[PDB]
Amino acid sequence: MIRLGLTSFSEHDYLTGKKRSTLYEYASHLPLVEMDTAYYGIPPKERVAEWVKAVPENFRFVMKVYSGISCQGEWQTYYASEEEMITAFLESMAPLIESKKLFAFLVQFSGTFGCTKENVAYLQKIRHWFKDLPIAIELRNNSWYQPNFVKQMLQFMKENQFSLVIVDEPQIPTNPVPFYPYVTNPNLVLFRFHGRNAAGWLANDAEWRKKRTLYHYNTQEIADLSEAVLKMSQEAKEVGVIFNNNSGGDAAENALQMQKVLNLSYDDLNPKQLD
Amino acid sequence: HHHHMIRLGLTSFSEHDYLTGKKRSTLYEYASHLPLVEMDTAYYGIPPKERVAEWVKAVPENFRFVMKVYSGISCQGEWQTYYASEEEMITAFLESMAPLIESKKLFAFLVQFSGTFGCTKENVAYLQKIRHWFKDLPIAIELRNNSWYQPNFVKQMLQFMKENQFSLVIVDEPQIPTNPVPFYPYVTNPNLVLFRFHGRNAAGWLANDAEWRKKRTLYHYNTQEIADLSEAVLKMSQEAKEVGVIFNNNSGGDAAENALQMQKVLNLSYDDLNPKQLD
Ligand SMILES: [Cl-]
Ligand SMILES: [Cl-]
Repeated sequence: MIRLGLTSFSEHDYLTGKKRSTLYEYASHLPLVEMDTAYYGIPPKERVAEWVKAVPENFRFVMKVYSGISCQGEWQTYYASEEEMITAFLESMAPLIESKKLFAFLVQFSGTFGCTKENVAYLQKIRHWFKDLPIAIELRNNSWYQPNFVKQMLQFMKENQFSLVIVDEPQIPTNPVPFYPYVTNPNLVLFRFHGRNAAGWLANDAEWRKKRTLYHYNTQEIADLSEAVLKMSQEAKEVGVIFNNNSGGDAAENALQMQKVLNLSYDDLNPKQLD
Repeated sequence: HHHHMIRLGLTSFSEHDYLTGKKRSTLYEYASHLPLVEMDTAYYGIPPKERVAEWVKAVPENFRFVMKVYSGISCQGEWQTYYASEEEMITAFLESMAPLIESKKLFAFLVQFSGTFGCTKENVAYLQKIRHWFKDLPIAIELRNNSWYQPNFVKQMLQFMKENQFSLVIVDEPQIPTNPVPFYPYVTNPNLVLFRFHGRNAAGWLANDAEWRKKRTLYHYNTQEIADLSEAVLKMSQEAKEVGVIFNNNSGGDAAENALQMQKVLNLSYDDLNPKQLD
């Protein structure tokens, strides 16, 4: 099975018709979402249970971990230890964990997170922090993908059962990772498309925040990306896909375009109308 | 003849429905009530030169801005994210704030550091690096780690600020059992002072609590507390030319009232913008 999803469930009016949509409404169209809620602050267990209750049996969640864990944030800010930060996170996510609706905890690392002895150790630290949970590592630094590291890194990922996210980001003259279809964990793969707005990037441009995921994958690009998704589904059990190119609002459209190209069905929630 | 002057302000201008009446308030509407405001817009991302100019154009001649610097500069963020060098990140920031600087409506660039930013040789170096970056501009430094305020550092530190013309922010935060900074009313820069009242919600603090995000600035100063804070400001205004005060205790919406409550106590006036009955 191949699950196509989007980041955020409320901001996809193409998918649902309404400007702000509910998770229930969302899960009447796709069987997958990424949620970056916890990234900015670990939510209460009760609200995580609201999400679980709002979706089908077949539905899955890509849950982005707290920035304190992926190192953009600081554990010190609200927690007395790195250990207690994880404890807080896992206690918050228990409802999602126990429900079997977790696709994987996404651990997106900064662009500055490069291939060093420390960082490799930290990746092992994360393995230990998330006992036997599905962890998806998104590297955004081509240093890991250099000829002298690639093969040993991929091996590292396999050993630690890490599902290395397959990333399609704009190939800016910095350190963007390549679109490298490869299954590190056969039990689950994760694609993440951020658009290819290479043109539109300027050095020292603050608006790159908005432009970096402003893209409408054309009919050709979707065909090529689909072929990759399909090729990894041969080598993997679960295969997740998250379209993140939504600065223009194109995410939902491009995802359903791929659904057609991959020819996929649905057993989601259902519609109604009253209030 | 210029007299030393006091300004009471708040963080952001829109959500203060108390002193405006409207749920969302404009900067113009805000600037018909108080002479000062802090804006944290740049902290999350450096805005365009154009929008900064709009702010300047929407306020009186004697209105002042406390402009919180980009997170990449105070180190909560990474300069790498959008810039080719620490240097170009500063160029980008100062080109953006060009209108605000040239208007003479800038009170100070606020540089708030993390709680993890304690007293270190490397940290002191970065402060001097900041001094360089901001040439001859007003810089208010807010430290949030008591390591700087220990007996073996505090005095040496205060001199460091004086010598680098830094206006060390007088902080008033919840005195949690962690590394909170004490209320230390002291003028490091006689040309400008800056208070920042974050509240005193020590009770309500839980270790490993994520909701401390909202609880930490959730407080309503009582008349006794306002009087105590007022006396502090009155003391510093005698030693300083310009004194700023930013009420940041607005998780419950109380900042506005507490600020105006202090205004009555300090007994202050205004000749800023003017209200209107149209929209
Ligand atoms: Cl991103
Ligand atoms: Cl704060």
